[PDB]
Amino acid sequence: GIYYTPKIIVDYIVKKTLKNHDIIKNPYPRILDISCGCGNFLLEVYDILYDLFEENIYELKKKYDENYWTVDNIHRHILNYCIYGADIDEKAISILKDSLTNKKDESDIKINLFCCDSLKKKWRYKFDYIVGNPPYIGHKKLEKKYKKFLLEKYSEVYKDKADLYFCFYKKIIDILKQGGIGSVITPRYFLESLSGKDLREYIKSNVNVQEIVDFLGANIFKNIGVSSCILTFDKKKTKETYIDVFKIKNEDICINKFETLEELLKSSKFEHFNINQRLLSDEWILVNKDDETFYNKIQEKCKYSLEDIAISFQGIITGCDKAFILSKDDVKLNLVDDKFLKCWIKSKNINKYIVDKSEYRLIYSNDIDNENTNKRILDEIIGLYKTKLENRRECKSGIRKWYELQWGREKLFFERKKIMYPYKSNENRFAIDYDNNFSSADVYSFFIKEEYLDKFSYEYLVGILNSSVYDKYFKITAKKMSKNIYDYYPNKVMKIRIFRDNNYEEIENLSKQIISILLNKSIDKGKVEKLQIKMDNLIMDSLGI
DNA sequence: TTCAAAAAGTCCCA
DNA sequence: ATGGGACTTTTTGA
Ligand SMILES: OC[C@H]1O[C@@H](n2cnc3c(NCCc4ccccc4)ncnc32)[C@H](O)[C@@H]1O
Ligand SMILES: [K+]
Ligand SMILES: [K+]
Repeated sequence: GIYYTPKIIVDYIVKKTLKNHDIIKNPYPRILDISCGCGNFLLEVYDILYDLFEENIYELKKKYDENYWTVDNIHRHILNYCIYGADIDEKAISILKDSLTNKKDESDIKINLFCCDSLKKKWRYKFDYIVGNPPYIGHKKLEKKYKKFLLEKYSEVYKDKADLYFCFYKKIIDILKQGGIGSVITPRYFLESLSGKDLREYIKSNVNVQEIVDFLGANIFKNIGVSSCILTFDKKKTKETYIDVFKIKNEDICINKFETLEELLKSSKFEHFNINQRLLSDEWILVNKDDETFYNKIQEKCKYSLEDIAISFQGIITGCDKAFILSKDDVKLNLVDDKFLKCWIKSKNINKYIVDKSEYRLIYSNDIDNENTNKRILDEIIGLYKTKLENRRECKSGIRKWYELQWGREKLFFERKKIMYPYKSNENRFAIDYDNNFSSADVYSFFIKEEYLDKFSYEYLVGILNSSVYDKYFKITAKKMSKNIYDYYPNKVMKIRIFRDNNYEEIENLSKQIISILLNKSIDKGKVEKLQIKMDNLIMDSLGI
């Protein structure tokens, strides 16, 4: 329940907020961490503040009460007026209280530490500086009773499949003083995700974003499966609204290459570019000028989107795959009439242009009429998981029978020629499915609308969609999930724009040559690459890049 | 009635 | 033991 931020990142975040504080003008800054834990950030804040006061102690002594401003009084002053923390964990607060006390009895020094829920606490005043690492909890792992509170009181940033850390962004922004500075490390996903749309709008319209450090898929928290970014923002009145963006170039680097994070940011391991906050739409397209030019050329030249021409759908969700998915060689399939059996593939079965042969079968149990006619299937296959099946939401409410698929969709959508792609991948992998393949939600499908069949063929679409141009084009705005993994979900895949011009026939012909080679017995994988290079050239010519 | 989003992923191995 | 690679379920709000 407690996560330790790497020291190099803590120091960078504390420096980002305090390095230019004018302690002579304001010797009473309020610095807050609302998920302080054991004080990873606040103990560093103490050290930075102590040097700031000690370095200017005689100037403060002359300007203000000369009896109050002594070196011996710095410790008490910092704890009384400067450092604030909050955390839900009582033990963590107790440890941090001891650590702050031991930085140096008399009249006991009051320490501004609150054991509370920071999202419910009535905050009695605003703060100059806010730093830290909020909790990340998604829609599956968040308690449903608590979600009702968030859906009611944090509706500006929290809806649907949003995350708990969205609300910490809102709370931090709301209690930041005018002219104050906030700097936090959170997951990166809100920068592109559909769930983060309202959160992005709230940030854009209430603070100036000074800086975004985007580590992409790099592993910042050891043994933790999350991807991180650092956001620095302020509430200063300024006419300029440009964001510094530092995007890592190599996801494999060790974060401790130099003594400081800023050395790494200035190095060749990162790229830097600027983004005008006023030009942010509901989506934040954070790319350099070359990629922006590349992206805008494709957007302006393409007159159609996939959503215009195609029908998208998520795959089957059985609710318990072990109950319904069997190996095609499993002897228990002899109990199942073939009318109930469907071919079943996983995301790893999707290559560019074609799907591997299926190794698994789905029992489409929705077509089982009653429990008496097919008792052996129920007793010997599906019923082996009956307890877990009955715990599915729609079974408890009586919507589904215990042996039915939870979301069986429409068979007719799958039993047709269609394009399939994995939901998470390192590259564009769009394949024509010829074999009426079914799949779980790790594979998405679409088919072309009837009225667009004379303009776009399946063979033409997989040709451009698998090209190097469209791989780079999709990843410009794609949701980066982990190292070498992007989400390929319809909320972004169906926004891909496509074109139709004089190169259509040759692109389509090259695609059919590739498909014909890939479907042979002795695949000339080499020839396919050459044909792909030729198609990439045609596509680059068509789009004027 | 029934869609589609969601990595403090999950699991294994050298 | 850890860090890195292959691979991806079903719960959930709307
Ligand atoms: O690294 C994460 C750190 O953040 C702390 N923390 C977690 N949730 C907190 C919170 N409100 C949400 C309560 C909450 C959380 C989950 C479910 C229901 C309610 N208010 C303050 N601090 C919090 C953890 O102690 C840890 O030290
Ligand atoms: K004085
Ligand atoms: K990561």
